[PDB]
Parts: sequence; structure tokens; C-alpha cells
Amino acid sequence: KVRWGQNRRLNFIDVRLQYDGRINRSDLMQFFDISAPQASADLGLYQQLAGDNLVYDTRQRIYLATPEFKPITKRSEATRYLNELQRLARGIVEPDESFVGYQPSTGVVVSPSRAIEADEVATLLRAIRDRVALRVRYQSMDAPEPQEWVLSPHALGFDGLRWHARAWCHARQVFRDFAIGRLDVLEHVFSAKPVDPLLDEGWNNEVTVSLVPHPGLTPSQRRVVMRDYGMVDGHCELRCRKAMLFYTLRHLNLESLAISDVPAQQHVVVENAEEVKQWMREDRD
Amino acid sequence: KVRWGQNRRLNFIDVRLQYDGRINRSDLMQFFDISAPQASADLGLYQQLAGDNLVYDTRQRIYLATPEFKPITKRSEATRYLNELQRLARGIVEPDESFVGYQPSTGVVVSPSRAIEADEVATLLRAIRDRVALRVRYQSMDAPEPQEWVLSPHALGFDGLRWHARAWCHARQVFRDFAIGRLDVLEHVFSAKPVDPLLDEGWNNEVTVSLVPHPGLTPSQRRVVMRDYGMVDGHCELRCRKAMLFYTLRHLNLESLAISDVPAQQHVVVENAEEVKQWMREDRD
Repeated sequence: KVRWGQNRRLNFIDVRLQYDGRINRSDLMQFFDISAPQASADLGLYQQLAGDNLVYDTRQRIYLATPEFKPITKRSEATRYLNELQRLARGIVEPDESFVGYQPSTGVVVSPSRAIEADEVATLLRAIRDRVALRVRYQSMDAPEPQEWVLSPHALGFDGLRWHARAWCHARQVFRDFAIGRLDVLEHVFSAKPVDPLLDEGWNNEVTVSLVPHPGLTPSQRRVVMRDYGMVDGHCELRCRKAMLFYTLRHLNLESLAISDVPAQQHVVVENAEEVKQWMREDRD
Repeated sequence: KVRWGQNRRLNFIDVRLQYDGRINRSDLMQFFDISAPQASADLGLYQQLAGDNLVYDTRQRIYLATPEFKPITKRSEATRYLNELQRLARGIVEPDESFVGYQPSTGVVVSPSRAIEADEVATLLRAIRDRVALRVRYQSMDAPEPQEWVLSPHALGFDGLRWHARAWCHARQVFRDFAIGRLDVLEHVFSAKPVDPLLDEGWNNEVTVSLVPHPGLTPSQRRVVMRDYGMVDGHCELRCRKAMLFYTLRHLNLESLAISDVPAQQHVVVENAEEVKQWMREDRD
């Protein structure tokens, strides 16, 4: 059997062949800090497992991907690789943490936010896991003077820009959202009443947002929008938690539910506008 | 010296102690498919390198993080770990590809898009690296009937939802953007004129968007906004390529430059509105 480390080196060969179209022994030696004989043995094992993927060129002393290349691992897929380029450009990871070979010039939009402390995220995650209540300070636009609350968190949500904790608010007796960047966790409240998170109907009930191309588009433009949004059969059925519906519409700029008279500024419309309106009124209550 | 594999296992111990607050030998054995003696040796090496971070509890047979814990690697930082939770929830990676231990219930907004083929991304990346021209089919809202162009790509951009190639358009004689999900790459055009990407002024000129809290906010609300946006000293200086300015403003909902009379719907305003307007007119030209 192939051990975990060597398998990661086979993944590295596979992804370099897929995107760079070539790999040298020295690329393996430098990334993984292995010897020339081990790196040659890794390339030999890749040749044994998937010989049609690559040829060795003795003039250039390099392995070249063939036109027949097929990745041996799903970890070489395009969504993952584009996500890696985003993480490198945003500085989330360093080049020595990534299998990416050629790094193109990249421009990625910036999401300005408060850097969160690991210790606070950790306290929240463990409180979720252990179903325990936390005394916190929280400040908001409607209540900017920091105020203390007792919260029992049970989930995390990401709205496209920032994270929030989904939690029972013991004072207001509701499940609701708390931006993690606005929370100061102070101590545990072990005497608080246990909360059943299965009672958070907004979090646990999934709903469907049915999206279609704006009906004022020509058939040719419709096909463009369909391809842009990965629509199968002329619509896109987006599934989300009811308590994530508002965030989802904001993330996709779908908050204006009416079908406008301007197709060019509204490529996609929500088919089930009345369901969506109703679901948001229920959840904000 | 510690080898690459064992160092990844030390990283795994560090991140489990930071967020789960505990780790068992069997967690290492199962994730990395190693023997009990090797996993014990990894935990012993972690104890040697950072003994104040953890204690072994013989009653529970588990290693517990201490209140004094300090991560031995920056790879345990919170931005990375929250990014991992996002990638797991979006299905970008599988649990066996991630060091995340406890996985909370998560809700993440959905970005509907066309799944891109690795082979097309690969052809584009290599064309960027080798500075070669490509014959492509492209369809857009303004020109929906697929049309062929000769493009020399030199960079990639991400607008918050989708990727584009930055490229010289040989027919229209301009540098401009092409959504990768709308591109069909057909063949290389080796007889085309070479293009100097240093002549793409929009791509290479960085500009500053100066952001401040809306001036109608009370001082207490201002402090909330400042914390939300990670503002140092009452403003945020966002740096981006001129050719990414429009995408940046759209991603942050800053396209309406005027200072509105409604602080609650416009938490942040652009200080240098006239510079930004001018820079966008230059770039769309």
C-alpha cells in the first residue's frame, strides 16, 4: 500500500502534469525536501500507475504530460485548483503550502474584515460541540454600546463576506445570528438551561429558491445566462436553510424580487417570489 | 531534521489542540494511516518541542490542550481554519483532505456557476506562462451569438463570484476581461504578434480606495463599523489594480459613491469618489 506522504507526492505529480503540463525531479525534491532517488522512485510509481499520462524527455530531462492525460485523483479538479489560486492571491496560504506550480499574475477582490482570534473561534466551536452556554459581549448597529448576553451557539454561518454564530439568545428567547467579529466571549455559563438546537426551525428547515433567466432576454442571451449560472434545463434550484435565505439573496444581488423592465441589470429572477417573501417574514419573527 | 510528512502530522496535532482542545492517538492513526507506535512518537515529538501546550490524561487516554497553549505553526491561524470550514461546507474538499476535527453544523451562501474544465484552465494558464495567443469562442450579453476572437492572456482575475482572463484582444486592440466560464479555447495561434503585458496599464497600475464609516453614524456606531471592516485609525485604505476597481466596488456594494442620507443602509463610504470615478472612466476606454 502507498503511504500517506508518498500519496501526497503522487497528487503533486498529478496536479503539476494537469496544469503546468510538465514536472522535474527537482520540483519534488524542493517541495517535499526528499532526495533525488526518492523523487525518481515517486515519478516511477506514477509511471507505473498511469503511464499513458506522461513521457520522459531525455533532451530536456523533464516529464511531459501527454494529450491523453487523465488525472488519477479528483484532488486535481479545476474547482480545487482555482480555489488554490484564490487562496494564494489572498495570502491565506503561502506557496510552500500549495501544489500550484506556475503562479499567474492574479487580481482578487478584497473582503475587508476584522481578523478573528483563534482562541475565540475555538471557544465557540467547543461550545457548539458541548452544547454549553457562553456569556459574551456583543455590539451591533442598533445596539452599539457593548452589552452582555448569554448565548448557546449551535452552528456557524458564512454570508459571503463574514462569519456568524447561530445561537439561542437566553434573554430574548429566540434563535438568531451573531457576527463573530463583534463577539467577545467572556466565560462559560454552566448553570444556564440546556437548549435543543433541533428547535431552531429557521436553521433546520431547508427551502428552495428557484432561479431563471430574466424573461425579457432573447433566446441567445438566455443561453449565456444559463451557462453563467450553471442552469440545468432553464432554471437553477438553489437549496438553503431558511435562516440563510436573506444572506443568499444579498450575496447574489437578488433582493429586489420584482421582475424589472431592464433585463440587462437583472440577468436572473426568483420564480417563487411569494414563497421567499413569506419565508423571510417567518424567520424575522 | 523533521521530514515533510511528520511535520504535517505535527501541524495536525497543533491544529487539533488549538480548536478541538484535545487529540487521541487514534485520530493520527486514522487520518494518516500510521501505526500506533508512530503516532505515539509523533505526539512525543510534539511534547518535546512544545510541552507547555498539552498534557496527557491517563484516565481518559487523551492529550488535552492547556490554558497556556500557543500554536507552533502559523498554519493553525484562525483565517486558515475558518477558510477550511468554508471549503468543507461548499464541498471543495472532503473531510479526509482536511485537518478539521469537530465539524459544526454550517450554512454557507451558494455561488451558482458553470463548473470549468481543468483542461481549459490548464490551456489558459500555460498560454499565460508562455505568452502565446489563443483562438477562442466567447459569448456575452451584448454579443450572445458565439464569436471567435484571438486573445493573448496574461493574468487571471476573481470578482468575488467568477474568474476572468485578462487578455489582449487582437481584433479590438485593447486589454480587457473574458469570463472563463464563457470561453471555449479552440487552438493556439502561433503566428500572432507577441504582446507585452507590461503595456496593460489598467492591470499594472495599483490604485487606493479610501473607505471610512458613514459620517451620520454616532461615535458608538462608528466604532462598530470600524471593527467590522478592520479599520485602523478610522479608515481603510484598500489597494487594487485599476482594472479590478469596478469589481471591488461591486463586491463590497460601494458602487453608489454619493454619501446618502441613510447611514443604516450605507455603513461605509468612499472618501475619494472623484478619483474612483475618474479611474473607472479611464479604464473603460
